[PDB]
Amino acid sequence: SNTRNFVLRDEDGNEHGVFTGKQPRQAALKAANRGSGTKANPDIIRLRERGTKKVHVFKAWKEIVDAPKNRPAWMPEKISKPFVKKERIEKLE
Repeated sequence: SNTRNFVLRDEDGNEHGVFTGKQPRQAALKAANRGSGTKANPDIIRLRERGTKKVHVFKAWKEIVDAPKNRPAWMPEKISKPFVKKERIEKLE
């Protein structure tokens, strides 16, 4: 199985995210849809975690963006959905 945990705080601060995502990019667009971006109170920042290799730089809101190299065979971010503005990401392999 493959699951990566990440930590961040929304409400216009960073981005709310404190849990594990099976896919870093594919779950990136899916995650904001529900909890990675409140939209009424979300933000853009490097969602990282120290100690281990965990760093995702993106922005998570609720609006129609473009699938930022999420490679999600289920659904990309090219659609009316949670906005996800990409930025360099680095995580534990």
